[PDB]
Amino acid sequence: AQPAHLCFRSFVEALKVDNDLVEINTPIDPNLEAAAITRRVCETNDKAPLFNNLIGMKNGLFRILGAPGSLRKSSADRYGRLARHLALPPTASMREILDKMLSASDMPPIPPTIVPTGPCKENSLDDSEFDLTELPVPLIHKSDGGKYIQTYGMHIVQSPDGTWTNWSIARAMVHDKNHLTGLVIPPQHIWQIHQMWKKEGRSDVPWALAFGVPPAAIMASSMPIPDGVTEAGYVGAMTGSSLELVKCDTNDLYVPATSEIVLEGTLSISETGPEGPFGEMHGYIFPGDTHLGAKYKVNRITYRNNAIMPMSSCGRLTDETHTMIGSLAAAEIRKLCQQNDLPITDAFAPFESQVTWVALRVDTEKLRAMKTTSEGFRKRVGDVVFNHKAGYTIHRLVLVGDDIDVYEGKDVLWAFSTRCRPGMDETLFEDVRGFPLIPYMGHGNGPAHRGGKVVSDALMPTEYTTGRNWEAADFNQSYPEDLKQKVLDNWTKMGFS
Amino acid sequence: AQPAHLCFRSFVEALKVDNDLVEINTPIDPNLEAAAITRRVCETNDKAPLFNNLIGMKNGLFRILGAPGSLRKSSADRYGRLARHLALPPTASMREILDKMLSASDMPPIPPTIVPTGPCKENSLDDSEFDLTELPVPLIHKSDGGKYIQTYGMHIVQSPDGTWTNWSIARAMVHDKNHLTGLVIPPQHIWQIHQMWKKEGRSDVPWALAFGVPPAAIMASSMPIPDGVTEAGYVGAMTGSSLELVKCDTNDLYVPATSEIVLEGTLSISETGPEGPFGEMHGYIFPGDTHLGAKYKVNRITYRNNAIMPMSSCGRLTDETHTMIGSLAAAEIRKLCQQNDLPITDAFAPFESQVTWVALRVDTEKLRAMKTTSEGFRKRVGDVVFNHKAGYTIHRLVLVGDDIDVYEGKDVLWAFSTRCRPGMDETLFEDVRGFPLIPYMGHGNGPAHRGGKVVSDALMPTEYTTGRNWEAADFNQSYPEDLKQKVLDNWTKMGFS
Ligand SMILES: Cc1cc2nc3c(=O)[nH]c(=O)nc-3n(C[C@H](O)[C@H](O)[C@H](O)COP(=O)(O)O)c2cc1C
Ligand SMILES: Cc1cc2nc3c(=O)[nH]c(=O)nc-3n(C[C@H](O)[C@H](O)[C@H](O)COP(=O)(O)O)c2cc1C
Ligand SMILES: O=C(O)c1cc2ccccc2[nH]1
Ligand SMILES: O=C(O)c1cc2ccccc2[nH]1
Ligand SMILES: [K+]
Ligand SMILES: [K+]
Ligand SMILES: [K+]
Ligand SMILES: [K+]
Ligand SMILES: [Mn+2]
Ligand SMILES: [Mn+2]
Repeated sequence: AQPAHLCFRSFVEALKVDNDLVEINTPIDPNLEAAAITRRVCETNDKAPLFNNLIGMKNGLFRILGAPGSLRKSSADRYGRLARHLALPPTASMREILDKMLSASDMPPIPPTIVPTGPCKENSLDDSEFDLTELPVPLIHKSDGGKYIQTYGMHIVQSPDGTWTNWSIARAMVHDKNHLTGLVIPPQHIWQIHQMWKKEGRSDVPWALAFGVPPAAIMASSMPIPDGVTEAGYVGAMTGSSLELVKCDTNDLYVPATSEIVLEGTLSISETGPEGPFGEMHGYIFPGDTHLGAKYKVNRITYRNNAIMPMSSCGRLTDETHTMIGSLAAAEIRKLCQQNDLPITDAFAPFESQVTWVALRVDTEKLRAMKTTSEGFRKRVGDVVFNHKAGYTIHRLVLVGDDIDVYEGKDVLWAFSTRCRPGMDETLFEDVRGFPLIPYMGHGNGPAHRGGKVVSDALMPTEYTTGRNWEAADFNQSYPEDLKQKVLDNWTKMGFS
Repeated sequence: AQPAHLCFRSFVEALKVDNDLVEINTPIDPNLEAAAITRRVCETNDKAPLFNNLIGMKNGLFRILGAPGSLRKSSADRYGRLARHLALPPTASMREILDKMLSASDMPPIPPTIVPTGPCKENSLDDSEFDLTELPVPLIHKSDGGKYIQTYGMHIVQSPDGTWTNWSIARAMVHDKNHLTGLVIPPQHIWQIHQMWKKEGRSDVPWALAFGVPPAAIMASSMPIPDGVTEAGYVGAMTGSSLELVKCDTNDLYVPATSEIVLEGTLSISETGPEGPFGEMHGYIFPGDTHLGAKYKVNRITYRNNAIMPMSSCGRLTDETHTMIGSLAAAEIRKLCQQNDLPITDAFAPFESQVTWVALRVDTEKLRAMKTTSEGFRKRVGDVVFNHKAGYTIHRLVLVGDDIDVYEGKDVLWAFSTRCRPGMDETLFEDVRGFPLIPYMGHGNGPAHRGGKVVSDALMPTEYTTGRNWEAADFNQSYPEDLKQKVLDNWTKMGFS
C-alpha cells in the first residue's frame, strides 16, 4: 503493498529508497543507546535509524525506527520526511505541507472503512503471555523516570455517546507488567474525553494505542484539529481515501489495519501512578520531578510480523516535537485567525524559539483597510489565539508584515529585534491558560498553568496607515535589478565562491 | 614594511596571504557597484573585495577595500579579519579578541610617538586642488541621501584644554567640493567634545579624518572606552607599542603616520547641512528621511601613493556594524558589570538580535552567595548598563547561567525562549537613553530618544538559591560519557555522516 502515507511499513521502505535510512543490524541496547543514536541524528539532521537488532526483542516485539519526522540535512528536501507522511514530493515546502494538513478543514469527512482483518492481527498476546517490563522499551534519557514506550503512537478514545473518536499523541511509560502511566492534561482531547467518562462515572475508558499507524494519521494525531472532529474522517478527506480500520479483539474500538503494534485496554477514571520525569520538547529534564499520571491497563497486544516501534528521542533541536507540534499548531492558528476575520496569510513556529513563538504574517493591505492601531490589533489577535486550544503551546505571537517569510527564522528574528519596541509594542496576557511544560512556566517564578503569554507587534507604524516606508539595506532591496544581475553574472569571473 | 595590526597597507597584504582577498583590477563603478559586491560578500561571508580600478580614481585617489571587518565562511577562522586587526592568530575566538580589546583597561597608557613624516604625506592637495564631488566616493545604497565617504575612517578631535584626544568612527557624506555632513549625536565622544567647543564659543573644532589607519586603532575607534581616555594610548598599551603619529599640515592634530588618506579641517560649532538618509546597521533605510547634520569643512587632503579607502557596505547581517559595534560594546559592558561587583563572566551581542541584545553570562556560584532575587538583580544590572554610554546601543539584556555560551546565538535564543517568562521575568526601563537608529525607536510608536529597554532574566529560580536543577535533553547531557563515546566511535561504521 500500500502507499507510504497509508502504511508505516511502506513509509520505512520510502525512507530507504530516499537514501534517508540507516539500517543497524548489529545489537543495539534499548537502554539509552538507541535513543542516544537517535538524539545525535536529530541534532545533526542525519538519516533516520532503523534498529533491526534491539537487545531484548522477543517473538517479533520489536524493532525501532528513530527520528521519523525529523529534518534532512539538505535545504532542498529539508522537510522530506514530513512530505513522505502525506504523499507530497520530498521537496515540498513547509507552506505546502501545512496547506495539505489544513485542506480537510473545508471538506466533508471521509469516514473510515471497517475491514475484517489486517497485518496488525498477524500476532497476538493475551493477559497471560506478555509483560511490558520484558519488552525492549527504550530508556530515552538517562534521568527519565520510566521507559517511554509511547512517544509516537496514536491513542484512540471515544466519547461515551460514540459520536467523537479522537486520535492523538501523548506520552506514556511502562508502570508494570500490564500498565502504563502518562500525561493526560487539559485542554487536550484525550483529557476532554477522559472527563466525559469520569462525569458518567460508570466505567474506565475503553482505549487502544496503535504504534506505526498510517503516517497521514500520525500527522493528524499531532494536530489540534477542532473539538468533536473525528481525526479518521479528517485524514480520509485530506488523503482522498477512506482509511481501513479493524476492530480491537477485546473492545469495540477500531485501529488502523496496518498498525505495527496495538495495545488494547482501558484508561482508568480513578487510578494514577508515578509518571515522569521525561526529557521534553523544550530541551530539559528535571531529575526526580515525578508526579502522579493517568494509568492505562493493557489487556492485549496485537502486532505485525517483524513489528517496528517508532520513537521520538525528543529534546533540543530538531525532532518531531518541533517539526510537528510547532508547525501543526501554527497551521491551525493561521486558519483560526482567518476564520475570525484577521488578515493573517501564514503562520509558523520558529525553531529558534524552541517552538514557543508563532510568527503571523499580516496582509497589510487588509490591515490598512481596518483603520486600527497596534494596541487594538494586538489585543484582538491575542484574545482569538490565546483563548483557543490551538494557542495552548504558544507563549509569544510575533506579528510581521508582508516582506517577512515566517518560515525563515533568521527573518522573523530580524523583524522581532528591529520592529517591536519592548513593552510599548507588546501586550501581556496573564489570564489565559499557560503551557506548564515550558521551564519558565512549570519550573518558574509564577503560576505553572496561567499567563506568561505575549503578543509582540513587529508591524511598523506606517503598515497600519499608508504603507511600508523603508527599503531593506540588503543586496535584494538596496540595488537596482540590472546591477544585481550584473554582479551575480560576474561573481565567479571576478573570483568569489 | 611594518606589522599588519599597525599598518593598513600591510593588513591588506595579510588578507591576500590568508587567501581572504579578491583583487578586482577591471573597472568598477563607485556608484552602487562596489557597494553591491561588498554587500553580497557580507551576506555570504566571502573574501574581502579590493577594487583597484575604481571609475573616477584620479591622481591616486583612491582604491576601495570592502568588508574589512566582516566574517569568513569557515567556523575555524570565522573572526580571522578581526584577529588580523590585532596580531592574534586567525583562529582566535571571540572571547580572545574581546579580552585583547579589554587588556589595556588596567594597563598604563603608552602615549604616541611623534615622527616628522610618514607615508600619509606622500601626496597632498590644497583647498584649490581637490573637489570632494570629483572623487570616486561611493553611493553605498540606492536611496542614500549622499555619497558616504566615511564609513570606516577615524575622526580625530581634541578637548579645548588639550587633555583628551578622541578617535572614533561616525558616518559622513559629501555635501559639496570642500564639506561633509554627518551624524554627531549624544552620548558619543565626538559629540561630547563638540559640546565643549560650542560652550567655549570661540572657534570651530580642529578636526582630522584618517582613513586606512592602523587596524588596532580602528578597532579602538569602534569601542566605547571610557570618557576622557585618549584612544591612542589605549591602543599603545594593548599592542605593547607606542603608535607613530605625524602632525597635520594645517592644524596641530596628529594622525597615524601610515594613514592611507587624511582630511584636515574643522567641525563647525554653528553650521549644519542635509544629512542622510543612510542604509544603517539594523538593516533599513527610510528614503527621503533627511535631517540636518553636523558640517565639516575640509582644508587639505594628504594621502599615500596608490591610497586605499576602506568601506563598510552596512545593513543586514553580517558587516562591521555587527562584528565590531556589537561585540566591542558587549566587551565594555562585561567590564562595566564586573567593576560594579556584578557576577558577569562573558558578554556578547547576538548577531540574530541585529546586535540590539547583549547576553550576559552569570557566575551563578557568586549569584547564589548574593542571596538576591530576579527582580532585584534585573534592576541592578539594568541600572548599571542602561545608565552608561557602553549600554547606549543595546535595548535588551539577557541574563543566562553558566551552562550557556553567549558567543553561540542558538544557545542564547534557546535559553531566552525557555527560561525567561515574558513580563514577570523582565524589567522595562523607560527613563533611560534610547538608541534612535533602531527602527522601533526613531521610526516607532514612542519617543525616539528615550526608553524601550528591557532586562530579560533567563536565570532559572534555583540558580539564585541551591543550584541548577535540570539536565539538558541533548546528546551531551542526557547520556553517560562511555555511551556517548561509543556512539561517536561507531558513527561512520554504522553508516552516518
Ligand atoms: C513526538 C510528540 C510528542 C507529544 N507528546 C505529547 C504529550 O506527552 N502530551 C500531549 O498532550 N501532547 C503531546 N503531543 C502533542 C499532541 O499530539 C498535540 O497537542 C495534538 O494536538 C493532540 O491531539 P488533540 O488535538 O486531538 O488533543 C506530542 C506530539 C508529538 C509529535
Ligand atoms: C562601520 C561602523 C560605523 C559606525 N557608524 C557610526 C556613526 O555613524 N555614528 C556613531 O556615533 N557611531 C558609529 N559607529 C560606532 C562608534 O564608532 C562607537 O559607538 C564608538 O564607541 C565611538 O567612539 P567613542 O566611544 O570614542 O565615542 C560606527 C562603527 C562602525 C564599526
Ligand atoms: O507531557 C508532555 O511531555 C507533553 C504534554 C504536551 C502537551 C502539548 C504538546 C506537547 C506536550 N508534551
Ligand atoms: O548615524 C548613524 O548611522 C549611527 C549612529 C550611531 C551611534 C552608535 C552606533 C552606531 C551608529 N550608527
Ligand atoms: K489530533
Ligand atoms: K511595532
Ligand atoms: K572609541
Ligand atoms: K527566569
Ligand atoms: Mn482531536
Ligand atoms: Mn572615546
